[PDB]
Amino acid sequence: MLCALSGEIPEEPVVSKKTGVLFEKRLILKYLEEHNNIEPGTTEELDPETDLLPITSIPSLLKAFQDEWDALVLETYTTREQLARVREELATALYQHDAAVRVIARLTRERDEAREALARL
Amino acid sequence: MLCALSGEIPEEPVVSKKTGVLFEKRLILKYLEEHNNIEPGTTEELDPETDLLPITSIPSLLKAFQDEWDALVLETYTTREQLARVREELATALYQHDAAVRVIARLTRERDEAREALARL
Repeated sequence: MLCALSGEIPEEPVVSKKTGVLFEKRLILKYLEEHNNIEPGTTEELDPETDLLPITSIPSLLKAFQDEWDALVLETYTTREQLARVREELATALYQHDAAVRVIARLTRERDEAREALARL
Repeated sequence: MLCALSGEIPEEPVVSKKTGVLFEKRLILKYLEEHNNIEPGTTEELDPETDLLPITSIPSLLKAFQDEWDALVLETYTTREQLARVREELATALYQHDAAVRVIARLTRERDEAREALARL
């Protein structure tokens, strides 16, 4: 009974129709605003096609809200940093693979030239 | 002027001493709790070594808090999904590069065998 987007208990839970995954209504709608498709599912989904489901000191409460906000901001930051680093590594690997493809082509051409010269006797 | 962890105007801004980067005090302290070093800097940072710097309607405010939380949660989700996908792509590139290196070795051996066979004639 956890939202697949937030990992929390939804207040207005909705289940997809093309998949069986549960979401918080406002979160999945704000996600479909840009993409209009399920998160892993490649197929797009219409808006009225998510089946709905039914079911301390104030300064300290503000402090708790602020602490959770800080945690979310730091998590976003660290995930973006890891993403940037792995993107750099992927670009380096692609560069090296392009170089390897060129040298493979050169070796194939040289090998075939030598084999054809050998077939000539 | 902007915090490097949150991209927001800090109310208690602190600049690092080992680097020249600005942070919100509570955010950088909560970051140093686990790691105890600056975000790009491998070197660790002491806690009293961050130089400090000197200087509506409630339902709508709760709605704004809710919208900001939704935005942060969707950003975290999308960033983690992109991170996983790029990690998969990097692993695929590494496997493909190992295959390319093996093919380079085999092609070099065949090319040299053919060239040596031609050197005999």
